[PDB]
Amino acid sequence: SVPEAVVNWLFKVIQPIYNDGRTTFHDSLALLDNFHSLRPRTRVFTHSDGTPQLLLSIYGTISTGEDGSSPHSIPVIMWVPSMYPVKPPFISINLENFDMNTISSSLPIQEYIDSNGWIALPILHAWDPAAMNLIMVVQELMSLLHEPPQDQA
Ligand SMILES: [Cl-]
Ligand SMILES: [Zn+2]
Ligand SMILES: [Zn+2]
Ligand SMILES: [Zn+2]
Ligand SMILES: [Zn+2]
Ligand SMILES: [Zn+2]
Ligand SMILES: [Zn+2]
Ligand SMILES: [Zn+2]
Ligand SMILES: [Zn+2]
Ligand SMILES: [Zn+2]
Repeated sequence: SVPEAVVNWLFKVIQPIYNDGRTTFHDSLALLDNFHSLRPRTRVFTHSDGTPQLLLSIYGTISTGEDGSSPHSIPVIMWVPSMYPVKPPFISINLENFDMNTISSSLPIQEYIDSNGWIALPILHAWDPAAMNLIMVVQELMSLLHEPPQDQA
């Protein structure tokens, strides 16, 4: 389980920041419970126009579906916007820790990444606030570390 001290800190830090604190709290905790390789922190986000904003961020690694001598995970940083779930999370690669020399360019990461390190996902282009959550975003991210199955005829 998520440690008690972290649960209570999460509730406290969310209240003053989030338009929908109940949803942000629940969904953040569900993400942490389902992905033990992720953990929370608060950080000042710098918006494009310069505006700073204190936000909850969830960071760690997600699975490549490989192990042994193969790369096992990719480091990521998610930011939960203050209007969540009306606005979806921002997702980035942790660039400083990205294993450029081992992770295969065969992973379609380059398809989805911008020059600033942000990841676009199809779920973000079909975002449905009432019916989606943070877990779904991470599950999709995991699926997009792989090229689709092809027509084999
Ligand atoms: Cl790889
Ligand atoms: Zn408690
Ligand atoms: Zn809500
Ligand atoms: Zn729940
Ligand atoms: Zn749980
Ligand atoms: Zn294996
Ligand atoms: Zn690989
Ligand atoms: Zn591709
Ligand atoms: Zn694959
Ligand atoms: Zn065909």
